[PDB]
Amino acid sequence: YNDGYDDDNYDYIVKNGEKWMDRYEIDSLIGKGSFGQVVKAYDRVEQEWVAIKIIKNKKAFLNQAQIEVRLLELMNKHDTEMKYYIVHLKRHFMFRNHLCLVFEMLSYNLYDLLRNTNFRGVSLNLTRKFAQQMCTALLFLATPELSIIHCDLKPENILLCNPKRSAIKIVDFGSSCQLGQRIYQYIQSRFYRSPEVLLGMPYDLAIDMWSLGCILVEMHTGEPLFSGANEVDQMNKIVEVLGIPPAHILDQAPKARKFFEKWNLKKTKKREYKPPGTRKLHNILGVETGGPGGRRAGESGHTVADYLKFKDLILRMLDYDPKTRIQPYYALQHSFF
Ligand SMILES: COc1cc(/C=C/C(=O)CC(=O)/C=C/c2ccc(O)c(OC)c2)ccc1O
Repeated sequence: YNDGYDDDNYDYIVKNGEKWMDRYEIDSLIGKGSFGQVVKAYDRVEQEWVAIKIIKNKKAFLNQAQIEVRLLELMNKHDTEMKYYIVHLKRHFMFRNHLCLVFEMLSYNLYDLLRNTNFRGVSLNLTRKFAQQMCTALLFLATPELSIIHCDLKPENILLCNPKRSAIKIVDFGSSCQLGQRIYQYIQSRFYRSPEVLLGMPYDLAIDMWSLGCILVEMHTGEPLFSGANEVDQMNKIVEVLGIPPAHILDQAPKARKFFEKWNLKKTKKREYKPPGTRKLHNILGVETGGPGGRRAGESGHTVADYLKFKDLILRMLDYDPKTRIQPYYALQHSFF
């Protein structure tokens, strides 16, 4: 396959030590996925470590990577500090029938940070810092000339700049798309999938806000707020916390009849899900019990008022209505910040 450089799945065989164009010294394989591979390599010209997204030698993967490159260059064309919360595309080029996207090498993802803790979560102050940076990034994406939906926000796609610092950068704009050029349903990761996407509705930049809500809850608690194994299971675990969705939008839900009957839920058979709205965030966060696991009792920034502000912000971010769901700017003005 491809003179011995590619293989099955159209993936470039990564040989640790190979040099590219007398510039890039391929160190190792740091990641794999549909798109192809990511390699850690050394830019000898700029003398710095970079990540290289090597896209598969299939046509559609190339076209998707080209959409991503155009979105990233469009983000590079807007001069504001907010853009510094997005991973920076350093270069793109074609090498041996593979589109390669050079990126800054960052530290570990937020799921790795959750795993460093014994999935006990991180402090609400670190959650506050992460949330501020994420809302600023989503504000940058909300710029009308951009109007970009990330379409796959998850802890694995939020990386740390330095492992000692609290700065973060969101990565993986492969599934991303502009507000106009939406090209696919089944867009987001299940745990962080917005309701409108589950209901087959025209989605927009609010699905990222939903994902961010679930992500912040998971960051503080250490566990996914909505750990659904399938679509209907995810929707049911959502309703467990947020009740039945506003019919005003279910009267417009193509996939409404997949979860609800005209408006109430569907029988299981089977242990029933917790009645709608009974699983309050209040108890998940532990607003009056010292936080998740009673470990944050008496800690600064972890008072009952701080937990209540966090609960309000999360609920504002988990709004069923995409039009009333909090926008990044007003999310930044929340009392939690
Ligand atoms: C500190 O320890 C580690 C850090 C890393 C860093 C990851 C990246 O730097 C990757 C990166 O920037 C790539 C960003 C990116 C940007 C856009 C994409 O579409 C995409 O697709 C997966 C990836 C990796 C392994 C480690 O052990």
